[PDB]
Amino acid sequence: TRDQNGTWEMESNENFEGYMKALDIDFATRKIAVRLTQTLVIDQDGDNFKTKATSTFFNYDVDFTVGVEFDEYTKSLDNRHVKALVTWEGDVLVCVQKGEKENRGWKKWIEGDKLYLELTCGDQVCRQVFKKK
Repeated sequence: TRDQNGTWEMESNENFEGYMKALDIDFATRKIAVRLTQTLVIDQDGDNFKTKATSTFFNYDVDFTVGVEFDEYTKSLDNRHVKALVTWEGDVLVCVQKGEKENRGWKKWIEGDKLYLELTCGDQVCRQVFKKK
């Protein structure tokens, strides 16, 4: 399904450190972030997404429209300019963030009862699994 609506609670988080290191997130932020449970809130209506990722100490907002390129200033992460585009490849939602970092973006998809989020940067891949609240 393409329906990714809901409140999603983190089950697993594999190689978050490697992904964050590839982004040049500072040491101290990485050490805290890797231990925290994330909650993802996704409001999806047609092509319009409003999403939030939240933890005890960090929060990451991003809204986008599928198929509409948008500039991003990742000021809370690694503080870079990227040109972002989110599109569907089958039932996989694919974000490419064009900029300095190669292979930067993510892929989100539903498999049974779970939401998968694959974060990429450089040679690093982080795989997160969420289940609905």
